[PDB]
Amino acid sequence: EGVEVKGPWLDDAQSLEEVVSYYYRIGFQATHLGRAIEIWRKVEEKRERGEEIRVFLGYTSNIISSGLREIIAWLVKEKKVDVIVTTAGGVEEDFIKSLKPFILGDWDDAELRKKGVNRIGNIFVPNDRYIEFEKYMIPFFERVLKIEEKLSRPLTASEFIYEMGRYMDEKLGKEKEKSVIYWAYKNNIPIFCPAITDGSIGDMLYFFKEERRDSRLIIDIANDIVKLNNLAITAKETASIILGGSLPKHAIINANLFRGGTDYAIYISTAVPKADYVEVWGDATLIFPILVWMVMKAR
Amino acid sequence: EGVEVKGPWLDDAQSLEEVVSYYYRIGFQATHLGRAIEIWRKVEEKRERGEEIRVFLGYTSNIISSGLREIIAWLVKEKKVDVIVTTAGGVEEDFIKSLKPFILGDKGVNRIGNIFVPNDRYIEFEKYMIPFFERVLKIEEKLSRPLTASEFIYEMGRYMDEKLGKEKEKSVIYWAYKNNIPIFCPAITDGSIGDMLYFFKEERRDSRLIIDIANDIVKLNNLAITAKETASIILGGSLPKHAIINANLFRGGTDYAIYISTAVPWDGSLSGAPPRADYVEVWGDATLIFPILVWMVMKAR
Amino acid sequence: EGVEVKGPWLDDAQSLEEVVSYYYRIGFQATHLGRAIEIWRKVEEKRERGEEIRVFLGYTSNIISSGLREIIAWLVKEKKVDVIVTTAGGVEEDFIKSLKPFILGDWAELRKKGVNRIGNIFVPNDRYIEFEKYMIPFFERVLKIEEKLSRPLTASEFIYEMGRYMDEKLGKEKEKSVIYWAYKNNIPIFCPAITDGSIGDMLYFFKEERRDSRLIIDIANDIVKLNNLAITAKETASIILGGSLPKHAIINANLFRGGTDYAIYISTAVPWDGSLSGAPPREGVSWADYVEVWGDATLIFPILVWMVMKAR
Amino acid sequence: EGVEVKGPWLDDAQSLEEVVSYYYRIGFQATHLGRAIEIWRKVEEKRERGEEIRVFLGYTSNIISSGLREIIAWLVKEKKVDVIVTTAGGVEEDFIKSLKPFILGDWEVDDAELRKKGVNRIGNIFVPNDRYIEFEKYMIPFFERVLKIEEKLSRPLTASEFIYEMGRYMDEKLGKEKEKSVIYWAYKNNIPIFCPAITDGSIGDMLYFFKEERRDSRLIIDIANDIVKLNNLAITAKETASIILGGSLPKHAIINANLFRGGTDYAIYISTAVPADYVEVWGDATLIFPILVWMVMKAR
Ligand SMILES: NC(=O)c1ccc[n+]([C@@H]2O[C@H](COP(=O)([O-])OP(=O)(O)OC[C@H]3O[C@@H](n4cnc5c(N)ncnc54)[C@H](O)[C@@H]3O)[C@@H](O)[C@H]2O)c1
Ligand SMILES: NC(=O)c1ccc[n+]([C@@H]2O[C@H](COP(=O)([O-])OP(=O)(O)OC[C@H]3O[C@@H](n4cnc5c(N)ncnc54)[C@H](O)[C@@H]3O)[C@@H](O)[C@H]2O)c1
Repeated sequence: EGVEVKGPWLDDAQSLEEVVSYYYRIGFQATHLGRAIEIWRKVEEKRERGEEIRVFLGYTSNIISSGLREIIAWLVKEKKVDVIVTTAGGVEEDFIKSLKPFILGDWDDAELRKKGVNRIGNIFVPNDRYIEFEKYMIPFFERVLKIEEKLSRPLTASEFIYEMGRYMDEKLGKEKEKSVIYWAYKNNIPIFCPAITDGSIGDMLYFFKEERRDSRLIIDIANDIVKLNNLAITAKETASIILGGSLPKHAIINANLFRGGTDYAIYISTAVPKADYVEVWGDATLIFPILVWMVMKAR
Repeated sequence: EGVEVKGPWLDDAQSLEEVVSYYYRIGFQATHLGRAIEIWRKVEEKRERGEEIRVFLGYTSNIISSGLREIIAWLVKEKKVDVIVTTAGGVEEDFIKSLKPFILGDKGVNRIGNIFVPNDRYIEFEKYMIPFFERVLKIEEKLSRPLTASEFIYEMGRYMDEKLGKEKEKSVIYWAYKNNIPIFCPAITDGSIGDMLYFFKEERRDSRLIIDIANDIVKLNNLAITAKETASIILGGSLPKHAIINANLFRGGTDYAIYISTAVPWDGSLSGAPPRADYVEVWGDATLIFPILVWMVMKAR
Repeated sequence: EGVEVKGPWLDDAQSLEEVVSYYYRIGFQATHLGRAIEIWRKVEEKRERGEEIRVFLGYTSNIISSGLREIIAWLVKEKKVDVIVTTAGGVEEDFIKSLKPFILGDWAELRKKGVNRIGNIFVPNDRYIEFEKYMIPFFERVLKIEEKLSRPLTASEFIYEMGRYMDEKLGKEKEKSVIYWAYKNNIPIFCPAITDGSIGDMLYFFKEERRDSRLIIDIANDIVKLNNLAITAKETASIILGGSLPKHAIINANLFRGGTDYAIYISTAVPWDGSLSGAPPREGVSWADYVEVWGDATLIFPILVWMVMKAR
Repeated sequence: EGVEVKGPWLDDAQSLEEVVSYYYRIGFQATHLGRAIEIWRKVEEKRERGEEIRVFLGYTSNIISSGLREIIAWLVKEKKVDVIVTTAGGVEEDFIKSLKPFILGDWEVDDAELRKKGVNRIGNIFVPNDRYIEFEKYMIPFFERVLKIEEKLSRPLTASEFIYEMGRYMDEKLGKEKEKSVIYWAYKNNIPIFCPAITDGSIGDMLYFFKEERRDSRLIIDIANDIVKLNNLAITAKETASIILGGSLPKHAIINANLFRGGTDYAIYISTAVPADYVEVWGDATLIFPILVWMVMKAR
């Protein structure tokens, strides 16, 4: 006799946490979210007992476009993860949100182009967000170039993003305290982004280089692979928490290839594709807040 | 809308419900679940002031295969919905679960995703269905007319009441019979009930046990027409989503709609058709979405 | 070793059929379509040599809404399938298309204009008004037949009589109709929820205006009918477009014989097991002629049918 | 009120091409594929009559894993596209396939047995381990050549120059099999291949061993100067067309490069991700793309 499939009886359940504790028994994806909760509960309890599991967190730009950005930022502030891989949008949107917020719209594209509003699903980014971002990135580019001139070597993408967090601390106010990039800098959590020029930052850098005839500002990706892979190899155990697919999933999986794979994995994805590995199929905005709370906060 | 996109800061949030209270301003599907909570809350307060809103609840068999069955039954027990349309699996698996439970999976075992239904579940179901068929035929001879599918399912709850003990009180069919909530299922013979009916008819050379579907369209369509307002809560696609939407065309459309499904429209399908500030679709597995939605509507404050 | 993954070289490929003959070694869903072509070619050749394989064809309403309607009708005309299971829309829209065509639109004020939208397909309201002029006399014939026999028709008998009605009342248009050719060629069409659509809508009006409770459509006796068709066959094959009731009914019927002997499933629904998984078309079977092709049938099915039936 | 929804009648239709010529009026995704055929025929016919339309081709690694690799290579050989954006897998699997083919993973093998045998599984496609050993045989000397070029120029190569040099290297060291390679024909036809995350894959894995064992930090792959090259190719064009298979970095990069000019002038997207010179065909590109290319480029 195996585990009985049963949902919560709502006359007896006393909290939403209690409802969610039944998810491992509900079946389908609820069962997967239930398994994810208690895979991460091990890793977190094991970490708090001084056991070394290096936690790799990967996400695509939609994660940062959404309100999950604040949950990611908290995870980094509280040192719940050790290594981040994301996309160009995952970096720049975290910075931009520290300047002006994104706005909830509705999933009239011709009107949006006329009004200069960038739409991400049902989330709107007005044009002045990118102008404000340029005001900060152009001086950041000059600083990166001077650092490279002083070092006589290019910065890697992760060093670039590390320097971004240092730059955020110097130039921004209280808004930086909900920033992933800021807390990664403060807690020395590297952020890898092998395609950091594929977005607004790259567009900024295009104008900087076109205006100033610069070819000396270099972003290297060859030396980050050593840094990322070594972080997986030198760990006694690794865990993978990957939201979405694309470059971050592939990079984290590929990095853990060398040590024979990650030792624990939680995948959350809408892309149709032991007890220590699970994928939850669904939108991370629905799933991730419940997962984090049940692992980090639930009593 | 125009609200700033923002997630909860977990240094401040006190409970999971407060976390979920941010969903409307999180973006993507979280925003859709946030709007679904607002919609059903609005309908549920209006019902509690005595405002007539006829709630049509539709779901496919996978909902009943999952632990959501207990949540559906509670919603039926507490009269949160007025009309049910489901599929054959949605009916017969609710009965079967009141005899033996489904087993969580990764020898004659029926697998539904990661859910196991061992063969003795259906063997036990037949021990109840064969006498029930005899009762249905005896009813139809007494009435000199066939039972419609909803009448057949109502009679199935009465039979559950007489023949079963405690475990019927987690059952959707039982509570629908107890509360006189009609369950429509115009393809009731599509699964296990059909299989044993097949055995029943071969065994007794019977062609007199008739299940009519022509008269339930009057019953279901009139339930949509006669109400002042209707609300449509639909899990999945297929026959139930189509029947509830089709029934509500006779009144010009439902007044509130919450659809939860994993299907998409680009195959052109009903299951993927969109819900048309009182209409919303949440894309995802209902076993993840529905318990959050019901709790925040029926028990959050 | 094994089959080398390889696409056609377009300096050498002479025809689209030659391009498609590479699909089995292209990988992903293209490999599955290649396997589906091989499976149905096998079934069709065995049938043409006199071996008995009862072919079950299932499809959802969308198949008939789309231009696949003409391809299904040709399959039924040529008796490439023996049994059909569909939904209410799959029946009624085939009849309607014999009266007035569906119109190509785009994927929302159509409601005041009285235009029903199915994806990027438009059905103007006069299609249903015209359909009603035919259904009301048909309902009256159905009632007379049921009074004559003192028994109700099943859905399959109802649909068979619909085809006889089309033969009597229509001209050349019926020659593109699934319902006409199924009646004409003695191919049963099962539809266990035939009231869930426009037929049921007009039956509601017919029942309301006449205060009728006597027009009965039975579903309990077709399951004997449908299940015996699967049991008595020496072999069966299941070609199923989409999900819902038709997929479940054909698989459920074939449970009684230990599962179908050949299966080709085409659906946009992502099975739990995987889009590339073996298991999806292997369900309900108890024993390598099983394949699922993931995608829109309007893309896949015309290629499959041509390569199986017409490519030389 | 418009076009009548109608499929082909198989008593009349004489060819598969004739069957596919009904796709525009079949509805759903068939209609989108018919529209994609019309759009690309328009682009191609304009190009054949001298009109400047810069064609950006984007695809993810699954495209090159599959048999579509031969079709992409033909498009590049015949100069049907002007700019390529792909991923690391899209680059390195094209090179590997010129060494040893990929194998159809037709049977059911559990991944534990696959890993014992050293077989990498990509969907239903198998890459046996000796493919990567043979790849390393060629990539280590290529790394050494790249470093010498960098020392010679006193500057790093960008990713697109790296891939261009990969094509030159293929032409020097490989035989007839290179004639079915995207990288080779892009080099011969001076078609740039952009890949802003070229180290996230097998090339990156071998560079790791190269750098780790040689304590090298001098071999650089720059991406800052490629965004200039790519964006200029879109801004300097009179008109642009985008043909994008799948999502990920290539789709984002091509859309981003066309942002400055108000977007591409024609777009054909083919993807499985759930979202009149612009169309998306929802489905597997291995099903759709061979039909689209034949009907655009060869159906007469
Ligand atoms: N036009 C209409 O959709 C229409 C009209 C009248 C009646 N109805 C009624 O709607 C009810 C429910 O719809 P249904 O059962 O016909 O199917 P459905 O619309 O519920 O679709 C079921 C599944 O079929 C698959 N599918 C749909 N289109 C596909 C395609 N082009 N290619 C591949 N797979 C595809 C998908 O997995 C989908 O989830 C039925 O009772 C039917 O009679 C529908
Ligand atoms: N569970 C079983 O194995 C079983 C048993 C007996 C009978 N049946 C019969 O199976 C037939 C066909 O199945 P059906 O009509 O119940 O549904 P279906 O298989 O037609 O599913 C239709 C749609 O439901 C949606 N869906 C499925 N699971 C979902 C989930 N967890 N959350 C959200 N959306 C979800 C999908 O988008 C899908 O396209 C019915 O006639 C039923 O009686 C099923």
